[PDB]
Amino acid sequence: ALRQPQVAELLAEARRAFREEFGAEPELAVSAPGRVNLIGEHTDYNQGLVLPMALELMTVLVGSPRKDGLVSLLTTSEGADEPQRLQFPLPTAQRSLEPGTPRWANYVKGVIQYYPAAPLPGFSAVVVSSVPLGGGLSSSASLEVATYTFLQQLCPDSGTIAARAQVCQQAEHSFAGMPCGIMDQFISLMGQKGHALLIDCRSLETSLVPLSDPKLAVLITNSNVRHSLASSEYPVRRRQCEEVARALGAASLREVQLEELEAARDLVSKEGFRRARHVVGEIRRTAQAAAALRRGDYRAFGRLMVESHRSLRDDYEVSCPELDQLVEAALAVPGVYGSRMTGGGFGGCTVTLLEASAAPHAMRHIQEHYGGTATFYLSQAADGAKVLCL
Ligand SMILES: O=C1CCCC2=C1C1(CCCCC1)N=C(Nc1nc3ccccc3o1)N2
Ligand SMILES: CS(=O)(=O)c1nccn1Cc1cscn1
Ligand SMILES: OC[C@H]1O[C@@H](O)[C@H](O)[C@@H](O)[C@H]1O
Repeated sequence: ALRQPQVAELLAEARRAFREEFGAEPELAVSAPGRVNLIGEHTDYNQGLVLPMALELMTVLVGSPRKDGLVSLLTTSEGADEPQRLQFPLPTAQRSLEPGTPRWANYVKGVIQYYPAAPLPGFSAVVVSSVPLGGGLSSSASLEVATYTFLQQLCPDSGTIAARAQVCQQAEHSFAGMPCGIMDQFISLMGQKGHALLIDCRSLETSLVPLSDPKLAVLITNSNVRHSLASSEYPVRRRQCEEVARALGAASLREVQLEELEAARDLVSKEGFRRARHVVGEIRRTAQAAAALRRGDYRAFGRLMVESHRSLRDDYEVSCPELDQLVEAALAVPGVYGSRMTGGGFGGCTVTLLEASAAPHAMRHIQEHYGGTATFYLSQAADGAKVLCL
């Protein structure tokens, strides 16, 4: 399992790079984590239920206010596209920022563009990250939330945490061209160490669910693949879900149950019906999973994870031979409660819930039974966005 750097080490890397780059020590430091979704896939934009936890993998951003209305950025992240630096002036009423190259700067630009408070000053900042870029653990959401958290120090907003997630979400939409739901940004903002986070994506109610057992661990396996469908088929699923809700007279698939869906089978397409069945079933399973998690019922939680994956594979069709093979290998290992693809699909990571003692045995077997090269993360539930004054 990859070492996973602590905050103090990333902070120190960011600090040193900043000092060398701008000639002075930075004044502020913030962090925001990536995520793994335990269960509740492709429900968040359907106003469903999700149960993610924040990872120890995080994006760290150190910086200082400037007096010239200029923004100057540097990243050291492996995988970031060239150039590693970018400067631009703050947006104004007559001229707004715009997505372009380098791509990693669009996330930062986006948050700045839709930041709700004023006056925002210019600033200098160094970005570092332990979240694998585009690997399926929401590196971008961590970048957006870290950026938002940073801007709060420069110019405190005065709204809810949901308003913040939605700003970060808007950046992902408008500047990264990924019309994501609210989950990634919300868990990045609101995670707590030792807890998973049940999010009702209709009411925006959230609930901290304990998940801290020495005999229990969460194994994240990176397939290290990412089919182009991960980007292009995502928005298609949102339209297909919308089109099914429209035909049933429902505001969203949250208002629809399997039986109501059964009765209206001749009212939607075969493919649409399969899409809606996953969602409806997944929303149910996430409520069951949350309950199972509370009373410490790990075996039931695991089984519910396996149903989630089968549903994602057969009805919503957002899996791939890589993820499937990773899941099958995982379920063959003694001590494994459950396994499923996590995140958007078509590559990325799987999440596996197992007895802590089985993690070494599960890593060897999964790797040997995998045709590509898997990467492994053994993660505990971590905190959300934080701030440290330097
Ligand atoms: O092009 C892909 C498309 C799929 C999603 C993925 C993007 C890129 C774009 C530029 C690098 C490659 C991946 N990375 C973001 N996330 C991200 N998080 C970061 C944290 C700190 C610094 C830079 C960061 O980039 N997500
Ligand atoms: C990695 S990214 O998604 O931020 C990006 N890289 C080049 C451009 N864009 C954003 C673009 C894509 S579609 C509409 N906005
Ligand atoms: O469960 C599917 C999830 O896929 C992620 O890639 C996306 O960013 C989230 O908003 C959520 O829709």
